Amino acid sequence: CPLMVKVLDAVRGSPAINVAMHVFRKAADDTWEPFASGKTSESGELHGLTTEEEFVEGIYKVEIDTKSYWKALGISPFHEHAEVVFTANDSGPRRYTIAALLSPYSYSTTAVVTN
Amino acid sequence: CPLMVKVLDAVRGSPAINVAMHVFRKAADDTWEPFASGKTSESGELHGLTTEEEFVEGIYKVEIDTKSYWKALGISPFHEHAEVVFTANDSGPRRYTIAALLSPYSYSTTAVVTN
Ligand SMILES: CCc1oc2ccccc2c1C(=O)c1cc(Br)c(O)c(Br)c1
Ligand SMILES: CCc1oc2ccccc2c1C(=O)c1cc(Br)c(O)c(Br)c1
Ligand SMILES: [Ca+2]
Repeated sequence: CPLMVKVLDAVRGSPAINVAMHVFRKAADDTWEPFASGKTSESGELHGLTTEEEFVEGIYKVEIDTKSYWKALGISPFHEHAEVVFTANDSGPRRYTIAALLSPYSYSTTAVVTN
Repeated sequence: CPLMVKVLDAVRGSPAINVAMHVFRKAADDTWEPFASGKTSESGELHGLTTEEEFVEGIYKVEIDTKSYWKALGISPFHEHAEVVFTANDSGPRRYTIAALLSPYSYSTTAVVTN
């Protein structure tokens, strides 16, 4: 699992379940092409997005549909979504966890990059 | 001042000075039209991006160039930028402060909306 995404809810103190997201890779045309997608599990985690062979260096964007998450709960959000844009670099072995912590008017994201 | 952006550095405990950012507005054809741009001052704040008449209803994106900020300090950060996308003024004019707190592998954004 070269890339995993985990989403947490700071209002309810729980995993953010059934959160949809799409992952894009930047194309030579400087356009965003779909690469992978899914919805978070009951643990708030989305595994199996890609494979080691498929996850090459480049610029990736994870677009998390936070607005639909807050709407299903009845809570009025600020953001249309949460975009996380980063460069994947293949110098030495690296596995990536992208995490997002969600509030209606705030979000935090961090990367946990391990060998 | 209907839209202000404040950026802080969580490594140094200081305002994030001279941080560039670009604001875009979603056009009718679903493309991002340039709206305004600027750099944070010595207080980490960017004022004067727009006016009440220019800042109409719509979907806006703030793209903060955190990568150039970190690289100028000798740090290789994870993210290409910190983006904030939100609907503005849908229930009438509001004043928006967009704040971002920056670390090399993490950022947070929040919005303070007043009427
Ligand atoms: C931006 C997402 C985020 O917000 C936080 C606030 C306090 C502490 C950790 C985090 C955090 C994480 O990165 C995080 C990452 C992993 Br992996 C976890 O298993 C758990 Br749990 C939390
Ligand atoms: C994501 C930006 C952010 O991160 C935080 C972490 C702890 C406390 C406040 C913040 C915070 C702010 O919103 C913030 C907003 C204003 Br306005 C400020 O003048 C100051 Br200073 C900080
Ligand atoms: Ca790789």
